[PDB]
Amino acid sequence: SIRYSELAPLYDTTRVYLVDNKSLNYQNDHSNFQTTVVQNNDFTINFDERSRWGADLKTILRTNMPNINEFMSTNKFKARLMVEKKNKETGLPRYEWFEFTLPEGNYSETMTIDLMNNAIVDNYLEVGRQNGVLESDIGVKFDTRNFRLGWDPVTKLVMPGVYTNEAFHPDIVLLPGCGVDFTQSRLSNLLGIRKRLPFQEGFQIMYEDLEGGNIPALLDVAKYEASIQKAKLVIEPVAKDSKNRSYNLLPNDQNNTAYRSWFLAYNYGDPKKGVQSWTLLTTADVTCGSQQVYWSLPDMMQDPVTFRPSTQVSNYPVVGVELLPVHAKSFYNEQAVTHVFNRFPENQILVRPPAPTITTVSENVPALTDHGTLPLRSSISGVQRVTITDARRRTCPYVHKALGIVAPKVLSSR
Amino acid sequence: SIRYSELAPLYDTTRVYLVDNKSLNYQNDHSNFQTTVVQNNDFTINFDERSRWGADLKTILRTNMPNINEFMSTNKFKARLMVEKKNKETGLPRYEWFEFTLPEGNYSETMTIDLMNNAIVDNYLEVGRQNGVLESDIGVKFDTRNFRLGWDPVTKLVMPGVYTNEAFHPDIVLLPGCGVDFTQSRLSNLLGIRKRLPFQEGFQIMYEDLEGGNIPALLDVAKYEASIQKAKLVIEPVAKDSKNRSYNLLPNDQNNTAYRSWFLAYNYGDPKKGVQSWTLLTTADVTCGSQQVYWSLPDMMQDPVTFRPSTQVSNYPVVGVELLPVHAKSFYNEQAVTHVFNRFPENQILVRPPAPTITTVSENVPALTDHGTLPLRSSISGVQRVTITDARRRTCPYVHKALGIVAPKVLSSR
Amino acid sequence: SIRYSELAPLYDTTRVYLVDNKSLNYQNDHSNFQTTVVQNNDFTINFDERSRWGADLKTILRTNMPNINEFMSTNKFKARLMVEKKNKETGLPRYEWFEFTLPEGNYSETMTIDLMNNAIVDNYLEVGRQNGVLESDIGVKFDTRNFRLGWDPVTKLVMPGVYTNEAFHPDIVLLPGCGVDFTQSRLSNLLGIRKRLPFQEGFQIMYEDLEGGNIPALLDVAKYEASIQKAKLVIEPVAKDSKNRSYNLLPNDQNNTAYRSWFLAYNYGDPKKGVQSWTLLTTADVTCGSQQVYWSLPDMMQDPVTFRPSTQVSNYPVVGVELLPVHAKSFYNEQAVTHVFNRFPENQILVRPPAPTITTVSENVPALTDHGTLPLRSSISGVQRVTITDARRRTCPYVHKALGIVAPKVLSSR
Amino acid sequence: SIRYSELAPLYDTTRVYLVDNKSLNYQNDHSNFQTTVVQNNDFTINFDERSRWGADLKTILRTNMPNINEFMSTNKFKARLMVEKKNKETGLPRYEWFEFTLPEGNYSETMTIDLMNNAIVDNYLEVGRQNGVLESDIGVKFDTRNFRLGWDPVTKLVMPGVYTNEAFHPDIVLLPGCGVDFTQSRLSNLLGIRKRLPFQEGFQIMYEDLEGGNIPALLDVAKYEASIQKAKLVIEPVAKDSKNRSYNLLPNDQNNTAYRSWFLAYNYGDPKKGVQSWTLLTTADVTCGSQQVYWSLPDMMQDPVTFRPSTQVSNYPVVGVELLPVHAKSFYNEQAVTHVFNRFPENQILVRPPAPTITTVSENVPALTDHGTLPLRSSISGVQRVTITDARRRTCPYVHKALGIVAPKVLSSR
Repeated sequence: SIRYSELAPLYDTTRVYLVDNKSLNYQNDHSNFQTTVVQNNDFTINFDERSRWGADLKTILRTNMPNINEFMSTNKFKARLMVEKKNKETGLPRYEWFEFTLPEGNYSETMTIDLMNNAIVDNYLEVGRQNGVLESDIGVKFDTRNFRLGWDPVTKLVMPGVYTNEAFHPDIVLLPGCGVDFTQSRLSNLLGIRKRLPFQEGFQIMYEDLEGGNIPALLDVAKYEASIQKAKLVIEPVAKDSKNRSYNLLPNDQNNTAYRSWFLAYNYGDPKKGVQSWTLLTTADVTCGSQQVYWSLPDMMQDPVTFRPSTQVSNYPVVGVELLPVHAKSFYNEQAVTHVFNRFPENQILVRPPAPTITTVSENVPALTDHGTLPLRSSISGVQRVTITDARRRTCPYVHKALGIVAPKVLSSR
Repeated sequence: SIRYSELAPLYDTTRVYLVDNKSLNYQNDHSNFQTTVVQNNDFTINFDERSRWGADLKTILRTNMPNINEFMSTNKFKARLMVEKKNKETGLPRYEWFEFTLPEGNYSETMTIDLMNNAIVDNYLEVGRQNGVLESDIGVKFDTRNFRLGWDPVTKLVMPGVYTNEAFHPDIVLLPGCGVDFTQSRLSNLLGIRKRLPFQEGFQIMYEDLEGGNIPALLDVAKYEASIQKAKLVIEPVAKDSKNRSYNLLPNDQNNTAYRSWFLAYNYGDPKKGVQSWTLLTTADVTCGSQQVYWSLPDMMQDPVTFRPSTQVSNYPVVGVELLPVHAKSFYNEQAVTHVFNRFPENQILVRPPAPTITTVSENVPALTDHGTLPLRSSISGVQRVTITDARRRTCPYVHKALGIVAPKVLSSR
Repeated sequence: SIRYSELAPLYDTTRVYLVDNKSLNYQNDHSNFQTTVVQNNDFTINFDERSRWGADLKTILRTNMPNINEFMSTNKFKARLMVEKKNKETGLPRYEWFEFTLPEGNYSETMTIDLMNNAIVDNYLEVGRQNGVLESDIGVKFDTRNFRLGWDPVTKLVMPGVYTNEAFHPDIVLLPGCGVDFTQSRLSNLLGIRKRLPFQEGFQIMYEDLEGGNIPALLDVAKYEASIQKAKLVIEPVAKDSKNRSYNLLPNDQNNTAYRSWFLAYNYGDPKKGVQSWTLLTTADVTCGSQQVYWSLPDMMQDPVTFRPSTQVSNYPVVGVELLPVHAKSFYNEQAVTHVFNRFPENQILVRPPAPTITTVSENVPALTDHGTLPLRSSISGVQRVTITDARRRTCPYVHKALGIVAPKVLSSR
Repeated sequence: SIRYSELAPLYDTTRVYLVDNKSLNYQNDHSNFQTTVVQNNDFTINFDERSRWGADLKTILRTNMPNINEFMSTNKFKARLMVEKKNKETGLPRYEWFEFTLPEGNYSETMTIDLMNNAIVDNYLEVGRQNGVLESDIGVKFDTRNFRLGWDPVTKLVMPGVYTNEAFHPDIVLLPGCGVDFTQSRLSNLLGIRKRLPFQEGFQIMYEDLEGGNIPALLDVAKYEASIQKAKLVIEPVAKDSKNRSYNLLPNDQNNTAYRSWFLAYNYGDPKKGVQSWTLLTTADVTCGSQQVYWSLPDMMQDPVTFRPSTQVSNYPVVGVELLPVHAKSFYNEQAVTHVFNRFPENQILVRPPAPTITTVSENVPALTDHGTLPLRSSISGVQRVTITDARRRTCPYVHKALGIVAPKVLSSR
């Protein structure tokens, strides 16, 4: 016999609506959307004892969050880079870890990468180009091709003049003494390079693992298709393409070059030896992979089997664990059919990484989820406080609206 | 009366969250995502006896897996090919089974095939072109046309100069003494050529079944539409197209040729005789068909009706069997409206197989599935171990995040 | 108290997984995917009596089937056609029913039709063009326009020189003494011409019902827009368009022609008189309409209210009736923005029927369906046999994988 | 204890399948798909008394219906129009309500409208152009622009020479003494002009409400951008555009014109005065809005709380009320990136209304719905009769296949 004191007991199963939009006077500041809402939406619901009152907990979780958000570390990625070329002491270049940041905004796939190899170009124009770096030693440069296709193993070059533009998977492209870090960050699932043994902190794809990859050097089709004029062969690889930038082709064998990619080194490399055995190749998951969204009602809902009845932004008794309602769509890219991302328009390695045929992008579907019956505090107060917390128990500042219908009902006696 | 010892019994139905993200200190290495997670997320849940405690088991299965992955054999396909042309002993070409591998990466349809007939071109440039193969005898070459359309049965040729570019279904195109194998592999459902009596190991579409197919030879429209000049007919089929490569037109009847396709031989052939009666023609299913994902909680959940309470990466008591959450989308291809895949740009048979109008591609939908009530170990330990295993009982190394809410509740007494 | 004999009774609700992938040794041949799978997946489950054991039956039905498949009659359609022109006896053309077949393959909309009026062109080039048919009397020719738009009822012609290319609904286009049959077939729902009183076998849209339709004859805009030169009107309809083919314009009124379409005759015709009153106009449903997929477990599941406990590929006790998991998608066609289908490029009636703006195509969604509780044989054997049968009780040879979790539980006593 | 008489009682919950495809011998004619199907699919199910047998009623409702169908009045719309110009008696034009009809066929958005202002062009060429109407007085003409944008309120014209082509919402465009009617019809939701107080029969948007709207007259940019030649202003509006048709610009103020649209008059007009206060502006809903589909089993299912146990095509005891399974999709139109709809290619008002960026179109999803438990006749006969009726209790002649699994089970005793 649920009661409300002096409003006629409406016994047996009822409902109560932890609404949100309304009473927006005493929960300003203390807000975001870990709100403290009210019931009795007129202008202490003592449940009937002698019955362990349970409650169904439907909800609505219309979230709102870009795929690149400095809340959950996603717009940062520590990347090494050649800072100084031929310093005075020790005639040898110098490397210093830089920590990059790219703008926020719910970005599609082929733009996030196309933004990555623009960030690690600014910290080349900023602190680097003024010293000695000669624009061919940019270092790390995210790309998304498979450089070794037209590679006939009679000459070991790449015959069709230029690398192929059909983008397969994204991948890193390094240089002697570089590399990236993705721990203390998470712009890896977006790249889709997540690591076997995915725990064990540390993820540093630096050019001591990638070797064995080594993208091949392009063949000078301005000689191959020009020497046959003299015949009707000079399979000389290219180093100085227009706007002369040496591809850093290693000198002991000029049929190869540096820029030892991460792909190829996970394909044309060596299993249980090369970059295999701790690097997978999952899909270009843009929606940050995923995160839980630990729902929480410190009152009304009793507690899970073993939670600390505490008071803090964290340590709330979690009740219900949806997903972060972000469904990654996928649209058939059309651009496949002068700029600022494609800075170098001749360097066949540094050119803009062509867009993958299936451009993915995050979304926001209002997950009208559900949670099974679960016990009630048997004495709901006139004021409750919903709260939406991620993994690391911070209150999610991107939820746009939550509800939380609650249908009480009996479960047992006494 | 569920208890936790000295934390006040919260009797009747509760919930317990086999989370994953967190305690990432004693399950490194022993990880992937057949993790060993913990409850009591503060910083031995003895269930109440006298009641066979059951439990609902919702879950979340945000997977992450490309459609071409050497985990489940999918990037390999044993294919025969003409290795040596006119060897010294026995003046007759030689055939030797090769075993191919194509790069990983969540590939769309018209690129996987467009990659197949690039792999079996490398092992022509590698070990083959140096000996005697004259580029017209590539052997197997995956395609996706229906060569016999403009085939007016008064001359039995193919009138409109060239084969038609409207891609219907993918299909194989062979040569006297070739063929493919797809057992010990699975790049067949992707081709959509799965075999009647789909068990019974062995699937070898070699050119002793395809005959009766035999794509027709193109008519020399440079004579038909040139002899009428002399008239206002010479229906002479073509053998030497620009960059002279003989279509291997069989000599006893020059109105036909070799390259006996697999299509046509499942259409313009013979029922209960030709390639019919053990080859279907299912849709170009790219998502590897499908696989189960045997969920498993060796503790908490008792066991199925008859499982071995064992200890091993395999033999776990399976509980719940979702699908591999890979929903194959389908986008209206646009390319229908110099390269490296289209190596030969004149050979009307070897040209790049035009893309099907509906390009399909795999995806990854987070399957928030469900499983009915099922008994509990009646004494959950403080540490559980979720685990996600495929068919062949290996732990799936591509799952990206799993959860597994568990709502206990009574089922009976004693 | 469910038992398994000498493996400790795991009393109360359990589960049992009629898996499929595995034991692939004694169900080869006897396969397709009406398999005979096993439980006890270690390497006679006597349920507890005194309780009418019921069972939930979830399942997974990852099918795999093109929209044009000679299994369910869909790639055939008996079509009449003018075989002989002016035979010796009785100076009058002769008509003989032909039975056509088009290739298989999961075909989109505007290609199936574009294949239809290619089949009934081969059996014009094959047996027909050699006799007397003069290419303007092809007979039936599937199309998808609405020929009577620019038809100003002051002259009753079609002013804008040519018929309009905006494709509305598909429709048939006949000729004096032709017609089609679609019984003993089903390529009608794909055309979307299904018949009122859809039972009552027989569906023959022959040119004795279509009359009253009669597409209008085009106006010679090479005279209308040329006589005003002589003025600044000769509304003479056209008969001989380039490559002279008479539109078969009937001689008593030259402001009309033959080719009496099926559309127009279901629009600009006569209700309760013309083709109305037994022909609808449903959507261009490509997914063969739909079919049931009678699930069946001859053991485990008792039987429906009144089934014959028989033994045969048919007569299985059906349990659960999903749909054929084929969801017809719909993509905005792009081609709207020399060939072989568009054989005649001048004949304004015989030209390639322009593609509808919304191209539909079949798909294959893995229908993770459900079925309510239903009784159990109370003595499951160690070996069961799932089986998937269509309407006409044949075992579907296109299912690619089935599962069938079964969660037993009590329903009553005794 | 459910029985079947002499086939062994299969007591407790069973199932029974009101299938459809099969017994197609005694339900021809009496068909459509309000069929009369049979159970006992071998070749009087007395349920057990002493228990008010209830039954779950799942179903399948694979419908099939175009968005323009003369079944539910949707292809008609009474529209007034200027029939006679300057008749003999009373030198003043004459108006007479016409009743239009457009062809059927599941039509997309920007074609239905593009068909509307083609119907009300035929009944201008038919009965109208022969008398006196001078093609500039077509009257009603459906459009989808917002004519007043480049309307700088210093001259009150429309500066950018021509109206803007970015289509916003569809809208009507009238003329002194015209208007439309949409009662006794329903091609309004498709236009998206549904009326506040949506009951109260009558919906006549005639040019006595639209005034205050009055689209503005275009500025002669052949003078404005030509008088500055004489200067380096003559803001003279245009009346005679090429192929001279006066825009019916009202003479007292030549900075305006007639063709008083419906948009603008619901925007740049007057709230609680103009077309506001009884006209909304809902989305361009193409799927006829929606309709119920009153399921009905005159036997098996008892009756609702208060239905007439009658016998008629109507008055069936309704059981279950799904939706008409028509899900309106939405595709990004591409045409935004000589004809017959765009008859007048110069008249800036009469030109083809540019297509909205989001082209919507109906579909047909097989709604595998559900209905809660509901009582059974406790004596099912061997022959039942499913039936699918719309609002006005006619049997829907567009359903393509229905099923209707029925799972009986107890609800109470006696």
